[PDB]
Amino acid sequence: VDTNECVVDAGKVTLGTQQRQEMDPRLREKQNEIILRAVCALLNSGGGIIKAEIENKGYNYERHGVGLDVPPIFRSHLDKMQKENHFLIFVKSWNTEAGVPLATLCSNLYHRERTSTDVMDSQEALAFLKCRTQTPEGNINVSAAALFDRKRLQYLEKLNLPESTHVEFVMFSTDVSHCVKDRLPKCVSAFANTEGGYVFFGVHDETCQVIGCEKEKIDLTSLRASIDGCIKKLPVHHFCTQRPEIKYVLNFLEVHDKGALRGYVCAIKVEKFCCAVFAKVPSSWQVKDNRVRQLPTREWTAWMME
Ligand code: NA
Ligand SMILES: [Zn+2]
Repeated sequence: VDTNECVVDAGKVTLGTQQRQEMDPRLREKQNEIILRAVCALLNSGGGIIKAEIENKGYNYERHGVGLDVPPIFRSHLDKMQKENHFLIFVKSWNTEAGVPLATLCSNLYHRERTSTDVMDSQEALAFLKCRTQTPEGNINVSAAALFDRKRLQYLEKLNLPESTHVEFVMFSTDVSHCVKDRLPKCVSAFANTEGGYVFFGVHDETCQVIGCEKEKIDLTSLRASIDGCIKKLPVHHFCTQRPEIKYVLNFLEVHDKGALRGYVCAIKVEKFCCAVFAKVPSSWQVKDNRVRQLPTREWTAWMME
């Protein structure tokens, strides 16, 4: 995202509700993300102008609409204009809007309530950080503990353990390495930032039935390694002196059917964390040295703490 009085060039974009509906999805998402990062940078850099070349001929803003997906909190800071094949976005300074020091596309601080794991919005993130910085408790879920260390389950058995603040069920995807790399950071962030809990990979959430990953698609010792590497890779911010690593425990449960081993469930208990666990670096941006730049976790947190 090039900078060029702060003018940000977002490149070529397709415009219009219908036109963006029908366009290539990966390109649609890429353009929307370029625009949003440019918006976030300018909100955090005193405002500016985004310019973009409209690539679909015959585009007319008043009849066709825009078709970009923008967080509603950001919309009050934006104006938009079409001038022939060019599109302009007027971005006004964030200016401590909503009591949050800076604009953020995604805090990447997850939390869990009942059966739902969700990312914290900026105000939730701020309240969470303020609580964790000011701090200075029994079994988390014994039914889940009993399930966690079992050696074997029956294919398609329905578990009596329900999902809850402390229990999440997640399906494996076909590429289990991508499954863990994409989903586990959110689960670990959420459990560490909430009350701790257990995630069972290979259990279908809507039915609570044991599925497992086919044994031919799993190498146990390397999956255990990759889970450890995923968790060690998670950004954290401490307000404490001891600064412990995230604590977790992993067990592989065998899934049997018709008297043969068929697959595995991956059970992970994540302890409640002293401070903050991020699924990945917060998605917050600024203009710096004539470039759109993501804030490091430490800088984002420091700005958040005022
Ligand atoms: Na156990
Ligand atoms: Zn800590």
